[PDB]
Amino acid sequence: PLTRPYLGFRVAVGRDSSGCTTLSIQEVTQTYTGSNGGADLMGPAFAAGLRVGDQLVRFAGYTVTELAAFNTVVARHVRPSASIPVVFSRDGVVMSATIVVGELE
Repeated sequence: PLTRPYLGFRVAVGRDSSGCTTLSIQEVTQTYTGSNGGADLMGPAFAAGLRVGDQLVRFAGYTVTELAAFNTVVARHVRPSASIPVVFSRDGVVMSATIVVGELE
C-alpha cells in the first residue's frame, strides 16, 4: 500500500534526556487515513494509546529524520488490520509497545 505526500501533525527537532536526536509529536498523526483504508478519524489509534506527547522514531537508536521520513513509513505501514511494533521515547525514555491500526475493518 501507499499514500500521497500529506502531513497531518507537527514535529520539533530537539534533544531528550538521553540525547539521541529525535522529533516529538505535538499533534495526532494516527487519526488520519486514505490509503488502503480511507477513514481519517479517531478510533483505532486509541486502541493502542497513540496520543499527543510521545515521540515516534520507528528506528533503531531512538532517532528520526522528520515528518517527511515518517510520511513514507506510515504510508508503507498503513494496512488492513496490520499491527507492528513501534519504538517510542518519553523525554529520553526507552519503551516499546505494539500498535494495531485498522484501515479496513
